[PDB]
Amino acid sequence: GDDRELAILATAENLLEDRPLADISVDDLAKGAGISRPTFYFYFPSKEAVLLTLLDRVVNQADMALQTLAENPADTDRENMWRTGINVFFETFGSHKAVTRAGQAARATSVEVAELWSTFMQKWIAYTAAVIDAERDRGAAPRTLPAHELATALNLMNERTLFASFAGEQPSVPEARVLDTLVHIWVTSIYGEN
Amino acid sequence: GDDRELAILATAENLLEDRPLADISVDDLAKGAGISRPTFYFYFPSKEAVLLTLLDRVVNQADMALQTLAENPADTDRENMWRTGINVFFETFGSHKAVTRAGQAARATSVEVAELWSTFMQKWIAYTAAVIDAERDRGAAPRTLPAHELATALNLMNERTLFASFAGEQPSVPEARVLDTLVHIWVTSIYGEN
Ligand SMILES: Fc1ccc(-c2nnc(-c3ccccc3)[nH]2)cc1
Ligand SMILES: Fc1ccc(-c2nnc(-c3ccccc3)[nH]2)cc1
Repeated sequence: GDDRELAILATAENLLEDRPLADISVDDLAKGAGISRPTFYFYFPSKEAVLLTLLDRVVNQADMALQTLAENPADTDRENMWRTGINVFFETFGSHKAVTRAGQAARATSVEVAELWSTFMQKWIAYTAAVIDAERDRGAAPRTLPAHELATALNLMNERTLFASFAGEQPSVPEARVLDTLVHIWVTSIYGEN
Repeated sequence: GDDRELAILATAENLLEDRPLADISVDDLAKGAGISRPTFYFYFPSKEAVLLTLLDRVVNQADMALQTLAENPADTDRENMWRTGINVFFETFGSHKAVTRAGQAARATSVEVAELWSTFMQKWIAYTAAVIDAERDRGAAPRTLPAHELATALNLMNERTLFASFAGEQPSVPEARVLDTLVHIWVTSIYGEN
């Protein structure tokens, strides 16, 4: 039943590892899932819809992992607290590089993909700001920039910097250095008086 | 003579204000520059080449403005020093929003545009790191992250955050708040012991 849909998804993720969505065909996806072309069209209207579904899965996985941290606080210093959160996104997206690449590209051409990315970014920024606010409220973080504005910039930084690193863009921070790089910038900017 | 090339450029920049490159035609550009379609093809092989030229102009303008600061140090505190540099990019790209938008999009489809952006980013990151290094050398900045890695993340942050703001993306920092936002993050991360 659904194992056909899952097979399509798995085929798409696999094929995106070695070439872009544009060089992958509905036939390739059907062939890989062991189904005919019209059978494919029963499960998805377009290969673009397959990518959207893949991206939605990756985004919700990151989001659910963050929810679990949010409910299950690690007993440890503030630097470690931020590192563990940023790590959700490093591990989640980092474990799904092809979907991440492809989904980034699709923001330009798909309003669904753009809106999906926008929705979750608002969620993550809002949660970031709520934590900064918690920290300010307990006297651990100084009342410097508007928390929501600082949160936005830090989240956008992580988006661009993680994705450049995963892709090995020139320039990019080495993948093995990017977590520490981001954590330093978050901690200094959140706790820094100057 | 060249005023025909300049006219083409000016027409392209104008038309990009209200629609994307894809919805602008060689005819539109020729019409706007007051020349025929084949005359256009004497000055540029493609409308894509026109955009590349426009982007190259904007990028070199930012770069030359930074060179001038680099040679002409403002007498003022370290926070102001970083603010004045970041401002080169806020004013330059901010004064050319359409070219900035369009050129960002063209990185996906043009290896020339991608390589142009890559080249200048390496330059700006290298200059950032050289300044951080200067600051460390004089005992003003602590020896924390590798300077080149910190520089990369801060430059990528500015790329993504400025461009989201100029475009009014959801989410984005308000354009009237983005300079202060970026300067805070640069200063705290560069000078912060913790
Ligand atoms: F409480 C937290 C901690 C980290 C983060 C975070 N770390 N990285 C990101 C991010 C957001 C979008 C794309 C990639 C990474 N977001 C959000 C909330
Ligand atoms: F010494 C400095 C100071 C600021 C900067 C800088 N500020 N903003 C950027 C940037 C880089 C790429 C795209 C947009 C902004 N770069 C570079 C070197």
